[PDB]
Amino acid sequence: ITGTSTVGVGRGVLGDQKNINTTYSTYYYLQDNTRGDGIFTYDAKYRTTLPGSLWADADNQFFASYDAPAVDAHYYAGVTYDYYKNVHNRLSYDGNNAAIRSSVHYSQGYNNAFWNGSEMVYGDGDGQTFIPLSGGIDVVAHELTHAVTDYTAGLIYQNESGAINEAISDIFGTLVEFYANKNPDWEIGEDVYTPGISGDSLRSMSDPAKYGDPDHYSKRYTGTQDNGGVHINSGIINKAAYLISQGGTHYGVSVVGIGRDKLGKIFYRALTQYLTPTSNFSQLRAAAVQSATDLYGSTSQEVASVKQAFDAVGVK
Ligand SMILES: O=C(O)CC(=O)N[C@@H](CS)Cc1ccccc1
Ligand SMILES: [Ca+2]
Ligand SMILES: [Ca+2]
Ligand SMILES: [Ca+2]
Ligand SMILES: [Ca+2]
Ligand SMILES: [Zn+2]
Repeated sequence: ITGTSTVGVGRGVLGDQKNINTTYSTYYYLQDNTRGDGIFTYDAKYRTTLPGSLWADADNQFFASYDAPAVDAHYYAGVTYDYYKNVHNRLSYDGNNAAIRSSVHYSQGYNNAFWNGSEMVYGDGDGQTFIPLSGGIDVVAHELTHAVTDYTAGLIYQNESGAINEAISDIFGTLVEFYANKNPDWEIGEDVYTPGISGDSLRSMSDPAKYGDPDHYSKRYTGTQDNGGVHINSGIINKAAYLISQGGTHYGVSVVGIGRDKLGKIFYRALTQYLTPTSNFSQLRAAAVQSATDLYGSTSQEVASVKQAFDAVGVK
């Protein structure tokens, strides 16, 4: 779309009012020219054919219920682009300002969201298990981070490396939730999961076990479903990351917390410089240790909390 950059206003999935970056050319489109090669949001119109139509609105006001999910996918991808740029000096997912695209209203009552190797896709949920998935900033950033991983370490989506891939996405979506200061926590998908039940979430980083996920390597899932438990075993790494940041005693192993920022800096560095497609949990530990050493010194407290955290979850 070639046209004039402007700013529209809308209401998100959660009923919150926000300004969004649009483009004007007869209609107002969901195309933000202010970030890299642009952020583009599409209408999949309850179908599965992608991407669908670039989103067009006649008056630059996005207050209809059908508008909600596009408003949030659009604004949240903006915030995520900004977090990567500002905090890690990464320009978009490929580091070269690749255009970011998302499709909303994908299929009918689709209870998921995913990065497909080329764009982000969000279901509207069935209204009970989930509300439209783009209404959660941790979900949006989890997605975008899979793009980041794809262009860097390239972690294969199965077994150990796949759980690492899932963990990285969970870690960075929570760091983005904190960055935006959007009621942050160490829970995943809380904003959009089971609209009728308060207080739950899909996964927990603080206590993976609360939902049945392992919090220790000895409790790892060895099976076959979920690509070998990519969404299951990610709980062992999530808990490790939560401890480095926040600290605590887990299974009798004490970890002093080094905080969020440092957590993000060590993870980012591990991801972009030391992890490979086939990296396992033990290699992630070596990666994290080496990053923290690069950054803070071998004898640092930082290096100390990273070894403790992994020893707490039985990795190493
Ligand atoms: O695929 C799954 O089992 C759920 C899942 O984690 N899906 C991911 C896509 S890998 C999207 C998501 C993330 C956070 C919260 C909700 C939805
Ligand atoms: Ca309108
Ligand atoms: Ca939250
Ligand atoms: Ca959260
Ligand atoms: Ca809920
Ligand atoms: Zn994922």
